[PDB]
This record gives sequence, C-alpha cells and structure tokens, in this order.
Amino acid sequence: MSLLSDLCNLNLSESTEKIIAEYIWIGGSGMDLRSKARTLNAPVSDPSKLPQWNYDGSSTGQAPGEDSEVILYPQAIYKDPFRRGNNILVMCDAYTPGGEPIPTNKRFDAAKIFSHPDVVAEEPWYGIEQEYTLLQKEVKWPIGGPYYCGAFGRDIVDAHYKACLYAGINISGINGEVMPGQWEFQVGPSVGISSGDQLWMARYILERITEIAGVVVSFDPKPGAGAHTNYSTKSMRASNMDPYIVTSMIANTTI
Amino acid sequence: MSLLSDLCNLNLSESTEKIIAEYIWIGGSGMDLRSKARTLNAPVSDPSKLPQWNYDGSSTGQAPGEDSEVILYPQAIYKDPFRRGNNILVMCDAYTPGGEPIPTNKRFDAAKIFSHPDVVAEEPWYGIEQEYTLLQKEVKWPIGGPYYCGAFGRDIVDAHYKACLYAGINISGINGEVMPGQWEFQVGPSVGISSGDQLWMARYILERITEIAGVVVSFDPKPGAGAHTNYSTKSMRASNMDPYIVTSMIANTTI
Amino acid sequence: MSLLSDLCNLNLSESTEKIIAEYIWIGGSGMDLRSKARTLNAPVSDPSKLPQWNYDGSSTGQAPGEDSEVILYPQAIYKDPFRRGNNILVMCDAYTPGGEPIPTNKRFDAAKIFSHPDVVAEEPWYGIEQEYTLLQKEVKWPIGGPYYCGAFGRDIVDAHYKACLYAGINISGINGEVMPGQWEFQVGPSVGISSGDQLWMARYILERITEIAGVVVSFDPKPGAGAHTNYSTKSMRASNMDPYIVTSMIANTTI
Amino acid sequence: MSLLSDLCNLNLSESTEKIIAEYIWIGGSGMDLRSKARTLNAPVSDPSKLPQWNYDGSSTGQAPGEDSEVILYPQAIYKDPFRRGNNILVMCDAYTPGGEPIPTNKRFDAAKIFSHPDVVAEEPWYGIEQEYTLLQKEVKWPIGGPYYCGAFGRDIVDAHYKACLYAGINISGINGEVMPGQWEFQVGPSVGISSGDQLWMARYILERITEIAGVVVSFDPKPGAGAHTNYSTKSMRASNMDPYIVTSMIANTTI
Amino acid sequence: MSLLSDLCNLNLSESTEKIIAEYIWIGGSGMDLRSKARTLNAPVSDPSKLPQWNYDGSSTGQAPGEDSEVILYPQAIYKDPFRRGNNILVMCDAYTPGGEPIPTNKRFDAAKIFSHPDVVAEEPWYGIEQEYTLLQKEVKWPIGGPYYCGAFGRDIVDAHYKACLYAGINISGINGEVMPGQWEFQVGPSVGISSGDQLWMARYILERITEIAGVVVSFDPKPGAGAHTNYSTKSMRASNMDPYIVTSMIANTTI
Repeated sequence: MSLLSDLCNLNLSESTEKIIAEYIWIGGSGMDLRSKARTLNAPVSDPSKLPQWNYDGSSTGQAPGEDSEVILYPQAIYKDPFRRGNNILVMCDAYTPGGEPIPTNKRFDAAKIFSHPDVVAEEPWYGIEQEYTLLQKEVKWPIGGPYYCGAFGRDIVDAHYKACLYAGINISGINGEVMPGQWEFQVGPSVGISSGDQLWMARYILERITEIAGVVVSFDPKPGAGAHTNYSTKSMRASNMDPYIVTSMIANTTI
Repeated sequence: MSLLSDLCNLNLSESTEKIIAEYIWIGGSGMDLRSKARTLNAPVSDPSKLPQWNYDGSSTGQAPGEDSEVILYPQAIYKDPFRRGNNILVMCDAYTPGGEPIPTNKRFDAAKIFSHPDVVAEEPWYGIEQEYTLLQKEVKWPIGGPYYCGAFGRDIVDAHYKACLYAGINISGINGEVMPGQWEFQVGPSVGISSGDQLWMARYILERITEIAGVVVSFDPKPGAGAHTNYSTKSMRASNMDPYIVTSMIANTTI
Repeated sequence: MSLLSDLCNLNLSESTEKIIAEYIWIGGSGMDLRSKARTLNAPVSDPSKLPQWNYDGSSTGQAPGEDSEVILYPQAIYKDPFRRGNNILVMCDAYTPGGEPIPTNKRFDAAKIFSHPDVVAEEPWYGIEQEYTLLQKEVKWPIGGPYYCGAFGRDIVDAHYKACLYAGINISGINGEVMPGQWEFQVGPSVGISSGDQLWMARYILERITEIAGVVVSFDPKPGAGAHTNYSTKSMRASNMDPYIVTSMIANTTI
Repeated sequence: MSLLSDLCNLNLSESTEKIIAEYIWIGGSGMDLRSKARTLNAPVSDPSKLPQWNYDGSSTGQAPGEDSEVILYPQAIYKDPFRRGNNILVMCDAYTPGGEPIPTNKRFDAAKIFSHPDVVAEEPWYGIEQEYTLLQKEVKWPIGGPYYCGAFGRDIVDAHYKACLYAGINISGINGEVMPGQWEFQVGPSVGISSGDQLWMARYILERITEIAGVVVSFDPKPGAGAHTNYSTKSMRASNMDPYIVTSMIANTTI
Repeated sequence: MSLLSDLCNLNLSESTEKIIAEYIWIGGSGMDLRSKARTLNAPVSDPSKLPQWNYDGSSTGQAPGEDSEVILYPQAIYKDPFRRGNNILVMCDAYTPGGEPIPTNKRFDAAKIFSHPDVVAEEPWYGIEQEYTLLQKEVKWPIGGPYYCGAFGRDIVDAHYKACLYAGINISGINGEVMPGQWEFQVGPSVGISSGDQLWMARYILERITEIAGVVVSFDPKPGAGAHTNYSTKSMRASNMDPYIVTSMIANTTI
C-alpha cells in the first residue's frame, strides 16, 4: 500500500546510461505551465548540443488550429529536485515554427533587450522579489503579527528552499509574513533574462512540491502576493506578471 | 504492524547464489498476461543457455483441455523492477508441443518475417506509440483540455518510467494529455520483434506498478486511444493490438 | 508512535558476541509447531556441537502429564529470516526420556530408513510440491479460473520466497494458481529426511511471515490443495501430511 | 508524525563530545523505578570515576520530608536501548545522606552478604527465572496450548531481547507460555548482587519498550507469574519480589 | 504525504557551496520569537564577517509605525537540528537604527555588566535552571506524585536533548517532575551573556521541535515553570523572564 516510494529513487549509474529530461514551456494562458519528458544520452553541461523538439500547441492553447506544431529550443540546463541523480530540467520557450516568437513568447524581446550594447555592456543584475501563498486543495485556504517570520506547513517552504539550493538556481533568502501562509524568497543579483528563467523555474518547482505535499499555491495579486524588481548596474556595482517584461523594461527605460 | 517491506528486499550475495526468474507468456484473450516464477543457478546473459519450462494450458485457456502442456522457450533476459538484486525476467512465447506455434502465439510469424533475408538486411526500427489510461480500483474511472501536461497521479507514471529505465527497455518519454489520468510514451528505434518484446514487457511492468499502487489500467481504446507505427530503415535512414503484427505487417508490405 | 524496527534490526558484532538460537519442534497435532529461543556463545555450522534442551510435554500436548520432560536434539543450522544477523533456526525432535522416540515423532524411523544401505545406495533426491491458501483475520477466506498466474497479496508470497532463499531452504519456484489466494511452491533436489526438514522449516517460515504481516493461513486441503512426490534416483537418472511418511514410504517400498 | 526519529537517532561524535547518562533507582513502592538524566564529558567503563548526585526524595516517596536529599552512587556501566551510540545507564541505589541506607534500599545488605569471605569464595551464580505479561496500555489484556512457546506481540519480546543484548545483561534465552501475552526469560551465570542488578535493568528496559510500543506490563503474582532461584557455586560446580532478597537469603542460609 | 522526508534533507556538498542561515531576534511582546533566513557563500565560525540585516518593526511590534526599520547584527555561531548539514543559526538582537538600543533590547546592559572590569575579571558562570511544560497542540493539556521521573511524550524531550547536544549548547542533564508533562534542563557553567543567549536559543529549538511534533508548549509561570541562576565564579570556583536580567543583576549586586 506504499506510495511506490521504494521505486522513484533508483540509481541509474548501475543499470543503464540514459538520463530522463523534461521540457518546460510557458502555457497559452500566460500563467499556465505544462511539461512532458524525454530520455537522453551521455550527460553534457552545454545547452547548445541538446536536440530541439516540438509539441501540439493548439492542445496547450498558444498555437492556431492548423499550426499546432510549435518548435522549442534548449537554452537552460540545471538539475532535478524530484527525480534526483543526473536528471535535468530545461527551460524551453514557445515559438511559432520558422524562428519567429509565438504570440505569448515574451522571451526573444527580452533576449534582444539584454543583448543590446547599452545593456550587455552593463550588468543588469535584477534581484527581483517574488512572494506567494500556500493554501490547500481541500479547503484552498491557509493552514490554521507573530506569523511574520514565525508555522503553517513550514516543511513545504524548507523543502522548496533546499530543492532550489540543490538545483543550482540563484536563490538568496526566505521570509515569512503576517498574512497566514505567506512567504517570499530572493534570487539576488542575476541577469534579467536569467532572472526571468529562475523565477519561472522556481514557480514550477513550488507547484510540483505543493502538489506532492497535498496543497496548491495561488500565484495571484491577492490570494498580498506580488513582484518587485531591484536593479544593479556596472556603474552601481503581481505574483503572475512576466518577469522578463519588468526586467527588460527597466533596462530599456533606464538605459 | 504491517511493515514487511524490510523483507522482499534482502541481499542475495550474502546468503546463497539462487536467483529468481519469472516466466511471462501471453494469455488466451491476447491481452491478458500470466506468469509464475522458478529458481535458477548462476547469473548469465545468454538466452540460449536458459532451460525450458511449461505450464497447464487449459487452465490459462489458450490450449486444448487434454493438451494442457505448453512448452515455452527463453528469448528475453532483463532485470526486474519489483525484486531488484540480480533477478531477471523472461518473455516466453506459447507453443503447441513439438515446436509448432500455439493458435494465439503470433511470435513465429513475426520472427520469420524479421528473419527473412530482405527484412533482416533492411534492419528496420519501430518507435511504436502506446496509449492507456490509469483509472482506479474503487471507482475504475480516470485519475483526476487543460490536463495536457498540466498533474495528480503522476507518481505512478514516474515510477513506471524509472523502472523501465532500470530494466533493459528502450523507452523515450511520457506525454500527459488532455484526457484525465491518460498518459503515453514512445518506445523508439527498436528492431521489430524486439519492439514487440519491449512493448509487452512494459505493459506487464506497468500492470504490476498499478496493482502495487492500488489502481487498475484499461488499455482498451475506449474504456480516444489507438496505436501508430514508425518506420525507419537503412534504405531511408487500437491501443491493445499485438506489436508484432503491426511492426511486421509494415515490414512485410513495404519490404 | 510505533517505530520499533530500529531495535528489531540491530547489529550484534558492534555490541556483543552472543547469538540467539530458536528451537523448533513438531507439536502435538502433527501440524502445529511450538518454539522459543535460547542464547549461545559463538557461531558454528556443526549441529553436533549444539547443546540439548527439554520442555514441558504435557503443556504442549504430546507427552504424559507427569512425564512432561521431553528432550530435543539439534538438527538444523540455517539462518533466521525474521531477525537476520547471525541468528539461527534449529530443528528439534520430540522424544520420550531415554533416547526413545515420542509417539508423534516420525523422525527416527525416517532417519533409519534413509540410512539403510539400500536407500543410501540409490540416492533418494526428493522434489516435493506443497500447496496452501491465504486467508485473512476478519474473513478467513481468500483475498478478493483466470487467477492462474494472474494478484492476491503477492507481497506475502514474494517475502516468503526471498526469505526461503535467504534461510538456506532449497526451494525451486512459486506458482500462482486458479483458486483465489491459493499458491504453491516446489522444493526440488533434497535428500529424503532433508526434504522433510526443508518442508517443515518452510511451513514455519511461512507461518511467521503471515503473523508478521498480519495474515492467516490454512495448509489443510479444504479449509483442492494437495501434495505429490518425486523420486530422483541414481539408478535411472494431502497438503497437511508428514513429509517423512510420504518421502520414506516410496523410499522403503521402491528401494 | 514522520519526523522526530531522525533527531532521536543523531550521531553524537559528529557535533560534540558530551555523552548523556541516566540515573535509575528503586522507587518508594519497591517495584517502581524513576529516572532523570545528566550529561558527561568523556566515555568511561569504570564506575569508580562517575560523580555522585542526589535528588528530592520526598517527591519520590522514599525519604523523609526534611531529608528529601538522597545521594546516589555510580554502580553500573551499560548501554541504552532508545538512545544508542555512547549513551550509558547506571543502576544507582537510594541512600540517606551520611552512608546510611534508606529503609527501601535492600542493596547494601546484599552487598555485605556477597562480600562475606565464605560467599565470595563460593562465587555463587544465579540464573534467576523472571516471568511477566505484555497486555496493552488501556484495556490491560493480552495483546492480539499452542501459546506455550508459540503470536501475541512477539515483536515486543524480540525487541526486548535484542535491546538486552547491548553489551550488558547476561540474558540466556526467552520463553513463552500458555497464558496469553505471558513470557519469560532466563539469565546466565550472574554473580550474586549482579543478578539483582540485571533483573532490575531488564525490568526497566521492558517497561520503556512497552510504553514506547503501546502496551503496559503488569508484574503481579497472578496476571501465574513468579520466580525461582538457582544456585551454583564452585563447590557444587514471586514476579515482583526484590531479587536481592532471594539471591542473598539462599547465599546466607546455605553459605 | 509519504514524501517530503527525502526532501528537507538533501545533501548540499554535492550540488552547491551555498549554505542557508536563519536570523532569530527577540520579539516585541518579550516572549514572541520570530525569524527569517538567507543564504551565504562559505562556512565560517567567526561572528564578525556575516552581513547586516533589518526588518519591519511596525509589523512585528517593536519599532514605531513610521521608522519601522530594526537593524540587526550577527553574534552567534551554532548549528541547526531541523535541517542539519552546514546550516547555522544566529541569535541577533533588536535595535533602533543607529546602534541605539530598542526599548525591548536588554542586551547592552548585560553586555556592559559582564564586560565591566571587575566582573570580566571574575567572569562568572551561570547555570540557569529553566523549566517548562509540554501540554498539547489541540487541547493544550497533557496527553496523560509518582510522575517525578517514574511518560507524556518523552520522545519530544529526548529529541530536544539530542538537538541541543548537536547545536553546541552547553547543556547539562534533564529532569522530570510530578507535574504532568513538566521537565527542565540545566546549562551549567556559561559565561554571562552566553547564558542568556543559550537559554533563548534553546527555547527556540524546543518551540520548533514541539510545533513539528504536533504539540504546543506554554512558557508560562504556572502551566510551576520558572528560572533560577547559579553563581559559579572564580572567586569561589518565571518561564518567560529575561535571562540577561537575572544573570546580570546578580553580577551587578554581588560585584
């Protein structure tokens, strides 16, 4: 009657060489996030050598009826916090076939903004601040002053923090809040496009951890959960809003 | 009081040398599968050295009442997910006595098709796609549009994926879809009769996963579901149907 | 809580040199087995060096009330698949005071039969098949035709099989059957009195695994189940009956 | 909760050098025991170096109101069941300050009896038989003919045996009886005052194991549970009564 | 639910060098205790290189509504029993901005008292005597004369002891009491301000252990529970009262 926990943790270096990999892309609605997996071969740490892939976009909800096929590309390579070992999560972005951004991409524009000379000569360290809430599934409300930096499912938050440490993303620090079940973590001085990458990946990791643990987070402005973006520069040195938009617009407007 | 999982997991290289082996043969209905186990002496990787063994055919149903004796042969030798250690599994095929195929064999015809000089020189690969739904025991209804890679019940599929990786199966990747609880995976470039072997072994492994967990899988097309074929060859390079037939009929017709 | 298995699964080489040893003898009805444990000093594989012991025969129910003293001899040197380590299980033979066999012994007669020059001349290897059923506490009925090699508490059976492999009993393979809950396993190569030894040890091990996992069994044919004998001789090379009677009558009559 | 067991099982030498030690003494009723803990600095096996300590005797009930102070001396150096590692237990005895034994001590008289030249030259060994019952917490009835060396909470007995084998109590075999829940165990060639020391230690370990598991023992003459003295000197070679009395009266009267 | 224990416990040296660190400060009410965390780069045992910090005083209840900033400093070097690894805890203290004491600071007074030339030459050791109670999470009453160490969740106390041993606290021994669920532990020789710091951090450790266990403690004078200090100086060498006050008032009055 065990929840298969004897499995799901097998060592792979003793049986085979193939390593699983999952492809995560932004969904059609702008906040939905969906993924499916494929095997791979001998591990490498260079995203350029990973093969491309596609999927059915109209089924997700970001591609037309006839042009469901929308290609994705590999650019970010990290570790896996739910199937340990050498398994890898890769943050792929949605594209209408032919190289042009999909209508709901908002990734190529950020790439060109942060690759523009006035920005790439600088170091747009965007320590964006993200905060959320952990309610439930059965009641969709938080468990149960002192709550700020306080005791409602702290194990979930500790698991998320340690999984983020393990994965390799740049996270800095967790913090509680007065409103029940509310926390926030800092990602520190990372590149704006990279900062959007880690924000999306960390939201996915949180969603998976909660669904494992028996709860669901609600990334909404009011469950208050929002976003604030700090800016660091070479000269200096909403809970569902797109991180690339806020990070890129600061780089575009300020520079 | 019910903790016996300390058993079922004992190391073998410290007490004895015997290694279990379970014989897997296709049942009478063509989709039902039966199996029983027997010891061995020493580890080996050559299927030709394994001894033969039989069973009572009329009890299973695919043999006559008086001719219940159904000789089986060893062809497949791969590890076991649910007993670990150094155990093996074999995908034996049903045969009438004297080397003649049983009425529900569908193994010798595909073997001779893929051993035909034209086909064997062709060396074709078949990434057969298989679709199914994991329903339940207590309700026998799917676990759970937006469901396409969107959630609950993923752990059974993760366990099955990792068990297939642990075994010798060549699997590719799970694709959650719109139908609740319904998932899917591709096999990949496997050589015909081999592709049928891995499809049957993977179906058995998933059946044991589900009966361990507490769910029941109905592979039938409409409990929709179907089967497709992939044809890659050196010249150019129903969800419950026999993999040998589809991979060989395209081998026979095209070649 | 209820976590006691940390103590149950301790190691002794880090603390002491004393090793437990459990003494098993045939009960009064001819099918019940009573036993307790006695400590020792150093491990050994020679049954002739073990100490002797005696119990209260009248309390058990196979000796006179006043002459309850029933000496027991050591026969078996095999490991314990419930406490592991260097723990051992030892056979015992009920005897009347003075070296004469107890009325319900049926062990010395088989010993002298298989020690006869004729029987030892034609080496009596005995493969014995034994059949049982899995009942339950609340119903005392099988868990839950097609059931032949199909699962009703397969974990109990896998545990028993692996424990038997660990504990030195020469078992050859389990075989699920048509009757719900009903299974059966073959013994294989075993020399007569030895065959009775492994049959009795395997029955005791199954009983203890059923009590550990919390489940009840009935080895009787109809709580139909039965047993057969095989005679592998050098010359040409009831589910609850005493193995010694069965394995020796064919040895005596044929040889 | 699934946690609290990793904490209880933390290794000691990884962080600090301090080792806990608990002080167990005979309570007011003569059968009850009381224990609280102190730290230490370095491991040692010589009882002559452990520091003295006292307590409040009026609260316990074996000291006068004004002279609640009751010094306790270090007696035994043996390990701990539930805090394994380098934790040790000491069997301290009650004493009115100034060297005068408490009326409920009954330990100094046995010391002087076994320290008398005739007895100490006799070297008397006492394999005392102790029998108890494992019923339950609340109902206080047995947990869960054939019962004599039988299936009523056997795990408790196995745990108690394996804990008693922690480099210490010279237990020499466990035993069951017809009375449900009833059990008993025997000690080896214990030297006089030791026999009482190990009997009290084993009773305390059994008490804590039962309270952890979920049962309560009831050491009463009629749960019938009693005791028997055994005498064996160099010349010749009640379930709740004080062991020191019985092991010394046979020492004093015979020698 | 069976998962998350593989989580919350991942190894860090395998993936990233970053180590989490949590900042605990005294709350506004005088007994509330709240904390947030942020990562670092490399381990160190020198409490002079860690970064600075601040938080929301008005939300917590310490600083005015407008000037809510409450600056904090690092001074403690310890470890975490709830996350293990190289994780550390620091006992920061509340200030008004600019280095001036906050109204509920009670740090500079004790620091100057113990660092006063006469006292620091004396360097008095304070074995504070702290006692508390473990009632319940839901009903806040114990789960259950003879109760004086003669149990109500002893596992919690054992866990707290071993956690305090791991965390580097100079603790010396535990004690029960007749009061239901009432315990206490001694810290023994500790240098002045370190006594108060260690009392506060041990209370925090116990608070998190009890909230993990599903049980709430009450640090109130009568659940009774108090605090008492010792004066073990080289010259002779309630449950919520501030340890610094009691340890420094005796330092100031006597010296």
